[PDB]
Amino acid sequence: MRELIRLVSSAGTGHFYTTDKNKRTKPEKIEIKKYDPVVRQHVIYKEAKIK
RNA sequence: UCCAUAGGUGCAAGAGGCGAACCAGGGGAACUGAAACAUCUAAGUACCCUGAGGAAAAGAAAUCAACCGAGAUUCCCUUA
RNA sequence: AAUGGGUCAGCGACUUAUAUUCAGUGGCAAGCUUAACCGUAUAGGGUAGGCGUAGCGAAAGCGAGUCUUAAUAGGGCGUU
RNA sequence: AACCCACUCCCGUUGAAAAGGUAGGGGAUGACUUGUGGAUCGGAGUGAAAGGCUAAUCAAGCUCGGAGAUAGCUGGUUCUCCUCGAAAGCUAUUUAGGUAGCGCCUCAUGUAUCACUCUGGGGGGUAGAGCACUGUUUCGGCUAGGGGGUCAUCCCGACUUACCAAACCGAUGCAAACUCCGAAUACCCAGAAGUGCCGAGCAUGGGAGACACACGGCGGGUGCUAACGUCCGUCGUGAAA
RNA sequence: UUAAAAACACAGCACUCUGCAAACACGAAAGUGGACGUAUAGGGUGUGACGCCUGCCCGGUGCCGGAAGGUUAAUUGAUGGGGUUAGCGCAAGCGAAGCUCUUGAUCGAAGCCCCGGUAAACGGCGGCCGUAACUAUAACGGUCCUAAGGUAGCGAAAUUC
RNA sequence: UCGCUGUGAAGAUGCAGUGUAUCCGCGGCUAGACGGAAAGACCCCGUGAACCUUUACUGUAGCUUUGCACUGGACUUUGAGCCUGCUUGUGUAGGAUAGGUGGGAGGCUUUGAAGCGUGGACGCCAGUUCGCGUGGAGCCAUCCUUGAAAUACCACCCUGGCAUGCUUGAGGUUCUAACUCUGGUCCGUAAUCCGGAUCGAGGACAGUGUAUGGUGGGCAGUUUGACUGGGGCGGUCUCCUCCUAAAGAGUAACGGAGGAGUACGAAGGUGCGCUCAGACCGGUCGGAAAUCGGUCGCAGAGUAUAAAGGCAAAAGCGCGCUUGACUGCGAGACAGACACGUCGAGCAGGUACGAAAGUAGGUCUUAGUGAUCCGGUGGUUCUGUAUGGAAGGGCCAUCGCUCAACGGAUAAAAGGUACUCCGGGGAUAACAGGCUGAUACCGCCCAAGAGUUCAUAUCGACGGCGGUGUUUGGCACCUCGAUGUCGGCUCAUCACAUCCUGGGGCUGAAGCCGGUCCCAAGGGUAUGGCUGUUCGCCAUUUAAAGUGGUACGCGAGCUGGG
RNA sequence: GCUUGACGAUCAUAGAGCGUUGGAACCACCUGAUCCCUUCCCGAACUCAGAAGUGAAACGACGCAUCGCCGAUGGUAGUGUGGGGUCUCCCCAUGUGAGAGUAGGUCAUCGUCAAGC
Ligand SMILES: [Mg+2]
Ligand SMILES: [Mg+2]
Ligand SMILES: [Mg+2]
Ligand SMILES: [Mg+2]
Ligand SMILES: [Mg+2]
Ligand SMILES: [Mg+2]
Ligand SMILES: [Mg+2]
Ligand SMILES: [Mg+2]
Ligand SMILES: [Mg+2]
Ligand SMILES: [Mg+2]
Ligand SMILES: [Mg+2]
Ligand SMILES: [Mg+2]
Ligand SMILES: [Mg+2]
Ligand SMILES: [Mg+2]
Ligand SMILES: [Mg+2]
Ligand SMILES: [Mg+2]
Ligand SMILES: [Mg+2]
Ligand SMILES: [Mg+2]
Ligand SMILES: [Mg+2]
Ligand SMILES: [Mg+2]
Ligand SMILES: [Mg+2]
Ligand SMILES: [Mg+2]
Ligand SMILES: [Mg+2]
Ligand SMILES: [Mg+2]
Ligand SMILES: [Mg+2]
Ligand SMILES: [Mg+2]
Ligand SMILES: [Mg+2]
Ligand SMILES: [Mg+2]
Ligand SMILES: [Mg+2]
Ligand SMILES: [Mg+2]
Ligand SMILES: [Mg+2]
Ligand SMILES: [Mg+2]
Ligand SMILES: [Mg+2]
Ligand SMILES: [Mg+2]
Ligand SMILES: [Mg+2]
Ligand SMILES: [Mg+2]
Ligand SMILES: [Mg+2]
Ligand SMILES: [Mg+2]
Ligand SMILES: [Mg+2]
Ligand SMILES: [Mg+2]
Ligand SMILES: [Mg+2]
Ligand SMILES: [Mg+2]
Ligand SMILES: [Mg+2]
Ligand SMILES: [Mg+2]
Ligand SMILES: [Mg+2]
Ligand SMILES: [Mg+2]
Ligand SMILES: [Mg+2]
Ligand SMILES: [Mg+2]
Ligand SMILES: [Mg+2]
Ligand SMILES: [Mg+2]
Ligand SMILES: [Mg+2]
Ligand SMILES: [Mg+2]
Ligand SMILES: [Mg+2]
Ligand SMILES: [Mg+2]
Ligand SMILES: [Mg+2]
Ligand SMILES: [Mg+2]
Ligand SMILES: [Mg+2]
Ligand SMILES: [Mg+2]
Ligand SMILES: [Mg+2]
Ligand SMILES: [Mg+2]
Ligand SMILES: [Mg+2]
Ligand SMILES: [Mg+2]
Ligand SMILES: [Mg+2]
Ligand SMILES: [Mg+2]
Ligand SMILES: [Mg+2]
Ligand SMILES: [Mg+2]
Ligand SMILES: [Mg+2]
Ligand SMILES: [Mg+2]
Ligand SMILES: [Mg+2]
Ligand SMILES: [Mg+2]
Ligand SMILES: [Mg+2]
Ligand SMILES: [Mg+2]
Ligand SMILES: [Mg+2]
Ligand SMILES: [Mg+2]
Ligand SMILES: [Mg+2]
Ligand SMILES: [Mg+2]
Ligand SMILES: [Mg+2]
Ligand SMILES: [Mg+2]
Ligand SMILES: [Mg+2]
Ligand SMILES: [Mg+2]
Ligand SMILES: [Mg+2]
Ligand SMILES: [Mg+2]
Ligand SMILES: [Mg+2]
Ligand SMILES: [Mg+2]
Ligand SMILES: [Mg+2]
Ligand SMILES: [Mg+2]
Ligand SMILES: [Mg+2]
Ligand SMILES: [Mg+2]
Ligand SMILES: [Mg+2]
Ligand SMILES: [Mg+2]
Ligand SMILES: [Mg+2]
Ligand SMILES: [Mg+2]
Ligand SMILES: [Mg+2]
Ligand SMILES: [Mg+2]
Ligand SMILES: [Mg+2]
Ligand SMILES: [Mg+2]
Ligand SMILES: [Mg+2]
Ligand SMILES: [Mg+2]
Ligand SMILES: [Mg+2]
Ligand SMILES: [Mg+2]
Ligand SMILES: [Mg+2]
Ligand SMILES: [Mg+2]
Ligand SMILES: [Mg+2]
Ligand SMILES: [Mg+2]
Ligand SMILES: [Mg+2]
Ligand SMILES: [Mg+2]
Ligand SMILES: [Mg+2]
Ligand SMILES: [Mg+2]
Ligand SMILES: [Mg+2]
Ligand SMILES: [Mg+2]
Ligand SMILES: [Mg+2]
Ligand SMILES: [Mg+2]
Ligand SMILES: [Mg+2]
Ligand SMILES: [Mg+2]
Ligand SMILES: [Mg+2]
Ligand SMILES: [Mg+2]
Ligand SMILES: [Mg+2]
Ligand SMILES: [Mg+2]
Ligand SMILES: [Mg+2]
Ligand SMILES: [Mg+2]
Ligand SMILES: [Mg+2]
Ligand SMILES: [Mg+2]
Ligand SMILES: [Mg+2]
Ligand SMILES: [Mg+2]
Ligand SMILES: [Mg+2]
Ligand SMILES: [Mg+2]
Ligand SMILES: [Mg+2]
Ligand SMILES: [Mg+2]
Ligand SMILES: [Mg+2]
Ligand SMILES: [Mg+2]
Ligand SMILES: [Mg+2]
Ligand SMILES: [Mg+2]
Ligand SMILES: [Mg+2]
Ligand SMILES: [Mg+2]
Ligand SMILES: [Mg+2]
Ligand SMILES: [Mg+2]
Ligand SMILES: [Mg+2]
Ligand SMILES: [Mg+2]
Ligand SMILES: [Mg+2]
Ligand SMILES: [Mg+2]
Ligand SMILES: [Mg+2]
Ligand SMILES: [Mg+2]
Ligand SMILES: [Mg+2]
Ligand SMILES: [Mg+2]
Ligand SMILES: [Mg+2]
Ligand SMILES: [Mg+2]
Ligand SMILES: [Mg+2]
Ligand SMILES: [Mg+2]
Ligand SMILES: [Mg+2]
Ligand SMILES: [Mg+2]
Ligand SMILES: [Mg+2]
Ligand SMILES: [Mg+2]
Ligand SMILES: [Mg+2]
Ligand SMILES: [Mg+2]
Ligand SMILES: [Mg+2]
Ligand SMILES: [Mg+2]
Ligand SMILES: [Mg+2]
Ligand SMILES: [Mg+2]
Ligand SMILES: [Mg+2]
Ligand SMILES: [Mg+2]
Ligand SMILES: [Mg+2]
Ligand SMILES: [Mg+2]
Ligand SMILES: [Mg+2]
Ligand SMILES: [Mg+2]
Ligand SMILES: [Mg+2]
Ligand SMILES: [Mg+2]
Ligand SMILES: [Mg+2]
Ligand SMILES: [Mg+2]
Ligand SMILES: [Mg+2]
Ligand SMILES: [Mg+2]
Ligand SMILES: [Mg+2]
Repeated sequence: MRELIRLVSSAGTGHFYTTDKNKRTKPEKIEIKKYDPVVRQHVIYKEAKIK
């Protein structure tokens, strides 16, 4: 099925977003830009683990 | 069993039993409640047993406080 | 043709204590009221304590404001 | 025979008797019967075993305490008058004969809306109807073709449609889960006259009860368009007249 | 005190435990019974004179034996990770020793897993296709499954719709 | 304190209509007063009770394993540590030797006794240490070159293991002195108890305390859902779509039909661009259907997934860029018992596509879900029990539940009761009564046909219409503070849809016998074998061995076989 | 007012089909692919530079009801309220009133601006 993952901001903040992904069809990591409330810009967010 | 130990008799003093409650200890339930029931509660209650007294118990900080201080134990009213 | 009563006389079922909330009726009034306890013992003392006069926030805290928030924007709660 | 037992019938059943009697019946020197004294008992005793017996009490004796155990369950609840006056529904529940919030009753305070009718706006997809879609039905025609035959062609041209025939044309029915259509009523909204028992509406508090409904009419499902059957909607009555 | 029997007991049979301070039972324990007995004895279990007999299955569950190897308790405390602070540092922050909070290496028996026995231990003991000079049925062949597929005797029976 | 027929919480002495009837005893019989007696024992219910079972849950007595204590000496085997000279150092390569550093450039203890070997050797083996057979004798030439670091040198750590020392894990043997003896003989003592003494035996075992693993219905406290045309068995329990649903919303049934417990980093955003299915004609292998060209076509295609409602600014299809599947909010509404749920303009921050107006807070919409408690992870100008910190707590973000009985009792749970018990219920079953009449039974309508011919002497297919309450059922209105249920005996009473006897019509009625229909209820209407039987089958009779109602008549009349 | 373009109003009485007609301007076809821009290939479509030719096609205007679409009057069905019957269904009084069909209509009607007279 789809497994819960965690997107950690590339800035120094500890802010993160949560989503799910199909780890069988798409094994490679996600590199997406999302708004970071602490620093107040859009920055690269990188996939990590939820556990 | 050699010494002396156990043991055996004779005297003196004391104890033993009863009593409704109160006190200090030893042992210690279940119904019930949780709208079921195991942790929990009822409750260290009911009950059983042992000591003491007119009361008993506890009592004179290896105690609390908070950088200011208080000043043995027991009981009552608050903090609640 | 469901229950109860053979009849009479007597007895027989919403109570009390402590904490509270609302209403009525009184005393004081930005204040009201004492508890244990003293006592000349229903008086008088005793204002420790309780409620009210300010709220918001989980809190530090700030205060007619405060919380959320980057925001004196909006919004929640509160204020003559 | 005595003595110990208890197989059968009848009587008795408010008995002479809370287990007997008259007739018959079994054992009767033995694993026999019996007197006196003694031992084992309450989750314990004893039992040639029936869950039997332990003082007329036994799938756990009696008695006194915990104790006024707990009882969403039955029963009962005592003088008088006046005003108002229900519900048997929704939701949830280890819930279904209990309880909780809401709907319905009553009292108090505050506040300004409410009902009926007329006029004017609005949406709908039901009754009815229809076949334009989806299905389903009958008749006639016209057929593409399967080819029934088939001259019978090594097997091809086809002789020809005496069987079948999609599709198309016309006529003709049906539908809770079909619709090219489409009411009456009922629902919202606004503006107005009068009536309202002097109020109707709304909000906030004090107290509840009730959450087993019944029949009759109308609209339906279920049943057999059977039931004083059962389950819904909407009125009326009973409940409480 | 509604059931006297086909129910219980029984003599006989079998299995199993027990070497004596016996197994076992009643007792918080002392002790007592077993028994002032001693394996021809004592306890438990099933069957139930006598006659003829008592077939197959150790896969499950139990019991007995084995001990190699896997797991496996309290116990032990290697290692790693933090808390405090003498000292250094402008600060930020680093920081020895002590005490302290965690982590858990190593050690560790029976048991269980494993291996083998045992049914008068608790238990279990089948199907489907063809095949004979009329028909019918298969002495005979295949084939699936199992731990193994009910023997001798008896049978509309205290069992048979 | 009458009968009958109706009515009626549905079987009336008491109600309605009607008929009978002076008032009161005694002896008898039991049909009724749903007669008396026992708050139904059968059935269901209660978040009731007892006792029993087990591979239900959780425990526990007993039995057993190991650590520590009581508990000691010696010897031996055996693993680790520590102490010790640290000798022991032999690969391409260096005569020879490669674990390294500091003093050091040569080594003059009998130099380094030199040339081979000699006993003990080891050995990445032909190399090295230790006595040169002779004897106090000059070779290893220090980079002599090579070798990654050169010997000889004096200190500092380590390595293959020897010899011991000091511990300490495990095993075996042995001893006596702890402990044990329900063994002997002496004493207390007049004593099979018990002590003390002494012989004998066992012996640091056994046993007991404490800690811990295994086993353990021997014993204990409990659990084991609800709905339900009675309970049980079966099925269901949360969410979405349609009908039922009566043209606003909502609306039940163990009513009729289907789906869900997901998917997608592009299947999202944006800008630009474009229209399907199908048919026919023509065209190489395919030929009905591949790709192609033309005409018609208007959505009969498509939409990630059920159905319904939608879809041209297409919401369908393709391409380029991209991350708005953004953070803080949020006027106002829809729904609604609550807890939850749904839509959303607009403002502030930063973005993405477009020239721009602009669009973007996921997907055409409606299913794809689980509260609180507890525990974990990332942050935090909060708190932090004398103080400074820390532990812990609070706040924000986020993980772990077929808790599917889906508003989820507990972290943790199955059965039997005919040995049963209590509180209740005709709120709910079995018997009888009531309603109904599908079924049952009895009539009638039509007439294909059978009857040699001939529809109706006698029958009668396919179909239709009634009657009676009379079987099997449906319902659950009465009775659970009790209305005794099959069959037999005794005694009955009524109906007529008549079995015999009586009177008739037709006949496929010669007579004697029959068949069928109409009228008729006065009187009659077997005995046995089997079986508990009603019934049925048999045997033998009779004029005939009728069918039904009466609580399937009759237990305060008998019986007790079922 | 007459003709042509662009944008609207309204969505078939406005559509479809058949036929006649329009080039002075406007529009359309048209020439070429050098330059911007383009084809998952093609200047086919989009785009650019135009002025030789035509009104063939497309578009517009005008006629025709064959089809499509509208559609009365009257009657019928259903239905709110009150009352009846022989009550699974109907009738009466009062108010309301379809769908289908029939007679019959339809080859639209407007607004703003710019160009030719
Ligand atoms: Mg005394
Ligand atoms: Mg308890
Ligand atoms: Mg309880
Ligand atoms: Mg309770
Ligand atoms: Mg209980
Ligand atoms: Mg307690
Ligand atoms: Mg105690
Ligand atoms: Mg005294
Ligand atoms: Mg003292
Ligand atoms: Mg003190
Ligand atoms: Mg001081
Ligand atoms: Mg003092
Ligand atoms: Mg009466
Ligand atoms: Mg009764
Ligand atoms: Mg009752
Ligand atoms: Mg009564
Ligand atoms: Mg009575
Ligand atoms: Mg006042
Ligand atoms: Mg504010
Ligand atoms: Mg405010
Ligand atoms: Mg006698
Ligand atoms: Mg006799
Ligand atoms: Mg006798
Ligand atoms: Mg006799
Ligand atoms: Mg005899
Ligand atoms: Mg005797
Ligand atoms: Mg006794
Ligand atoms: Mg007892
Ligand atoms: Mg029994
Ligand atoms: Mg007694
Ligand atoms: Mg007795
Ligand atoms: Mg109590
Ligand atoms: Mg009581
Ligand atoms: Mg009652
Ligand atoms: Mg009134
Ligand atoms: Mg719900
Ligand atoms: Mg109840
Ligand atoms: Mg109220
Ligand atoms: Mg209809
Ligand atoms: Mg149709
Ligand atoms: Mg046809
Ligand atoms: Mg319809
Ligand atoms: Mg008035
Ligand atoms: Mg209820
Ligand atoms: Mg309620
Ligand atoms: Mg109800
Ligand atoms: Mg009901
Ligand atoms: Mg109802
Ligand atoms: Mg009703
Ligand atoms: Mg009806
Ligand atoms: Mg109905
Ligand atoms: Mg009815
Ligand atoms: Mg009813
Ligand atoms: Mg009704
Ligand atoms: Mg009503
Ligand atoms: Mg009324
Ligand atoms: Mg009532
Ligand atoms: Mg009346
Ligand atoms: Mg006998
Ligand atoms: Mg007897
Ligand atoms: Mg017996
Ligand atoms: Mg034996
Ligand atoms: Mg036997
Ligand atoms: Mg036998
Ligand atoms: Mg084996
Ligand atoms: Mg075995
Ligand atoms: Mg073994
Ligand atoms: Mg440290
Ligand atoms: Mg190990
Ligand atoms: Mg082991
Ligand atoms: Mg064997
Ligand atoms: Mg056997
Ligand atoms: Mg045989
Ligand atoms: Mg047989
Ligand atoms: Mg026989
Ligand atoms: Mg059998
Ligand atoms: Mg009379
Ligand atoms: Mg009646
Ligand atoms: Mg009657
Ligand atoms: Mg009367
Ligand atoms: Mg009367
Ligand atoms: Mg009357
Ligand atoms: Mg009499
Ligand atoms: Mg009599
Ligand atoms: Mg009588
Ligand atoms: Mg009675
Ligand atoms: Mg009672
Ligand atoms: Mg009862
Ligand atoms: Mg029972
Ligand atoms: Mg329950
Ligand atoms: Mg309950
Ligand atoms: Mg002994
Ligand atoms: Mg002795
Ligand atoms: Mg000795
Ligand atoms: Mg030992
Ligand atoms: Mg030991
Ligand atoms: Mg021990
Ligand atoms: Mg031990
Ligand atoms: Mg048990
Ligand atoms: Mg038990
Ligand atoms: Mg257990
Ligand atoms: Mg037990
Ligand atoms: Mg209990
Ligand atoms: Mg229980
Ligand atoms: Mg439970
Ligand atoms: Mg139930
Ligand atoms: Mg049922
Ligand atoms: Mg029923
Ligand atoms: Mg079930
Ligand atoms: Mg509706
Ligand atoms: Mg409606
Ligand atoms: Mg309802
Ligand atoms: Mg489903
Ligand atoms: Mg899409
Ligand atoms: Mg659709
Ligand atoms: Mg478009
Ligand atoms: Mg609303
Ligand atoms: Mg831009
Ligand atoms: Mg912009
Ligand atoms: Mg919990
Ligand atoms: Mg501190
Ligand atoms: Mg903290
Ligand atoms: Mg539930
Ligand atoms: Mg639920
Ligand atoms: Mg629950
Ligand atoms: Mg039970
Ligand atoms: Mg009872
Ligand atoms: Mg009862
Ligand atoms: Mg009933
Ligand atoms: Mg019920
Ligand atoms: Mg009866
Ligand atoms: Mg009945
Ligand atoms: Mg009938
Ligand atoms: Mg014939
Ligand atoms: Mg009838
Ligand atoms: Mg009857
Ligand atoms: Mg009912
Ligand atoms: Mg009755
Ligand atoms: Mg009853
Ligand atoms: Mg009664
Ligand atoms: Mg009776
Ligand atoms: Mg008779
Ligand atoms: Mg009669
Ligand atoms: Mg007759
Ligand atoms: Mg007849
Ligand atoms: Mg007759
Ligand atoms: Mg006759
Ligand atoms: Mg005749
Ligand atoms: Mg007759
Ligand atoms: Mg007769
Ligand atoms: Mg007669
Ligand atoms: Mg007569
Ligand atoms: Mg006569
Ligand atoms: Mg007879
Ligand atoms: Mg007979
Ligand atoms: Mg018989
Ligand atoms: Mg009769
Ligand atoms: Mg009758
Ligand atoms: Mg009958
Ligand atoms: Mg009867
Ligand atoms: Mg009869
Ligand atoms: Mg009788
Ligand atoms: Mg009888
Ligand atoms: Mg009798
Ligand atoms: Mg009677
Ligand atoms: Mg009698
Ligand atoms: Mg009997
Ligand atoms: Mg008998
Ligand atoms: Mg009209
Ligand atoms: Mg019309
Ligand atoms: Mg029309």
